Amino acid sequence: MLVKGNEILLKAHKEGYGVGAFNFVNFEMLNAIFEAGNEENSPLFIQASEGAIKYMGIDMAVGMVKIMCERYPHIPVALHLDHGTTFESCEKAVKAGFTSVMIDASHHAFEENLELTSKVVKMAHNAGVSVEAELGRLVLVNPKEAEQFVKESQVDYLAPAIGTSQGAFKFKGEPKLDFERLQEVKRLTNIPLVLHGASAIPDNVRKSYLDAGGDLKGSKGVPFEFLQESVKGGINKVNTDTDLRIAFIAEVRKVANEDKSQFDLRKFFSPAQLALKNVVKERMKLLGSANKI
Amino acid sequence: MLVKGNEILLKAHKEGYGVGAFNFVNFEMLNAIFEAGNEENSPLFIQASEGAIKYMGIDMAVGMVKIMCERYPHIPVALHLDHGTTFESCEKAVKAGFTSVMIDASHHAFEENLELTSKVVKMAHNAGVSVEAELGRLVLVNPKEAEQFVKESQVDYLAPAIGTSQGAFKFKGEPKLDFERLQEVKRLTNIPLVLHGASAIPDNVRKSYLDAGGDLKGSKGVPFEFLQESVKGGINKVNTDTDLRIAFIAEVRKVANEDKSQFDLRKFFSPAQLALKNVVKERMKLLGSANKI
Ligand SMILES: O=C(COP(=O)(O)O)[C@@H](O)[C@H](O)[C@H](O)COP(=O)(O)O
Ligand SMILES: O=C(COP(=O)(O)O)[C@@H](O)[C@H](O)[C@H](O)COP(=O)(O)O
Ligand code: NA
Ligand code: NA
Ligand SMILES: [Zn+2]
Ligand SMILES: [Zn+2]
Ligand SMILES: [Zn+2]
Ligand SMILES: [Zn+2]
Repeated sequence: MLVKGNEILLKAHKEGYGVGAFNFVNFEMLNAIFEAGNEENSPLFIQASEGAIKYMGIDMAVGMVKIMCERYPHIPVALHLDHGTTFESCEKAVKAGFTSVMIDASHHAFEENLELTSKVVKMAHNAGVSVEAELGRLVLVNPKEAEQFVKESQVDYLAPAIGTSQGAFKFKGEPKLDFERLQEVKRLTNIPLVLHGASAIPDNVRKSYLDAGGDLKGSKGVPFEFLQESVKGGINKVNTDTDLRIAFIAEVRKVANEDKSQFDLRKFFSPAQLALKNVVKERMKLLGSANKI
Repeated sequence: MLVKGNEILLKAHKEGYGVGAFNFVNFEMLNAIFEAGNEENSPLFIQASEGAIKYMGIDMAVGMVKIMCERYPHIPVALHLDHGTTFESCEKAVKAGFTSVMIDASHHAFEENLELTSKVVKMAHNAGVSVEAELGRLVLVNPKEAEQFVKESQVDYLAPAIGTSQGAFKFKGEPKLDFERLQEVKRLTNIPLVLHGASAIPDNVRKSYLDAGGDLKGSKGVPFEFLQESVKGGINKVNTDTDLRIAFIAEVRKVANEDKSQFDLRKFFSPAQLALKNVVKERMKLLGSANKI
């Protein structure tokens, strides 16, 4: 069922596994994510960015997820506002029915980040909603700051900057993350931690995309082994979007290329859903949330 | 708000205009249709085929429409099962919350078509749901059969075969419809009538599809002038799907062609929604449902 984000992530925290947090922008993405969770017996974090909310309308974002939760009532599901940029945005999400909200104030100095995060936490906790915040920038997280930040804000989960970035072009050269910083943050905070920019761009997905005429010039994601290492270090929420988009659009491009007469939307989007679903299923197995319901 | 189909079509029948009945398979199609109705101040028939229902799930088909109706509460909307093939399918749609259902038994002889239609009508009317049926095959409709069929079945609206067919390839030669049969059916039945296979393939939609590399070899739709003549002859519900698909997919193909690095779904589907919306807006103006709220 639809539950507070902490319900899912406190379990992952105590049992030492990662829960993928999968972005969606429409029905096809959401359906494929849910079918993956059903097939792998995995809890689900479903997340929508501010741009996704603008595209769908917040009423449709929440409404579609509630329909899907009722279709699969045995699956723990949290609905999460990804990268909220203002208090008002987080408050709108709480009022619409999100069960987790993130406030990204990491571009501010410690004191202002803490102040704004604490304001969001007070509002969200009063409504029974869990909160994510972010600390560090690509300087990276100061683990002693993270300790005090969590103690004072009462935030439920923290995204500490350890070297990732969003999108398909994460590393100019070889992938590298600061796992020692991660472990120190985990030791001092003892809460669930969040990894942003965690797409892997797997080889099969990249190939599917390029074969269909797409270009991913110099793309590089987080290797599978780094994702496993981050879970071993205490990451419990693993934000994943780019991998889903590439796998989905590769199949759309393929249909467009191979039948110029095809205009049935379902003939484009059924194979796209399948490819997205498979990415999610594999990721749930990799992160350790499979068979955890 | 969401209303019985007959509420919308009795008005169209009395006032002599046509209401487009627009198919959808996902959120993007549905959103564009509703924005068109909002912008043209037009009532909406929103329809889902059995295949569309399988693709979305009936819970999502109804649920998304209910969200959209709440977003635009001033627009009269009927939610219609298009081309139900069995009593049980129509019954499932009634139970899920559809406000209009169609049973297509036109491939049976008169007596069996009438029997099955009557069974659907009894079930749907008991639940406050309107019913569409079909008579004739591309032998065309016998107006005297239509008279008896409507009287005995109590069906709310009838689709009489006058020469259309579904899809992009409607006429091997010149477009021809039997407007005399139409007028006789209307005179004898005095109920709202339905035109199936009513896409026009407008020149600008065809051009966009071809400019993006698509193939529509041999395609031919119902001319705008024939749609207007049909309305003058008593057509009140105008089933439209192909035009929407072509306009939408033309823009998807265009985005794929012009940026091989693009994999944000919203960048494909925002222009696709706009093109679909514009087809619907123009069609609402052509059929006379604009400014009828
Ligand atoms: O960390 C993220 C995903 O990382 P990724 O790019 O998949 O490695 C998400 O939380 C992003 O913030 C989200 O994908 C941004 O979405 P939009 O703002 O483009 O909708
Ligand atoms: O008459 C119709 C549309 O006509 P069109 O092809 O747009 O001229 C609809 O009622 C069709 O029955 C519907 O488009 C079929 O949809 P699917 O069965 O392919 O979903
Ligand atoms: Na987030
Ligand atoms: Na119909
Ligand atoms: Zn950030
Ligand atoms: Zn971030
Ligand atoms: Zn038919
Ligand atoms: Zn038909």
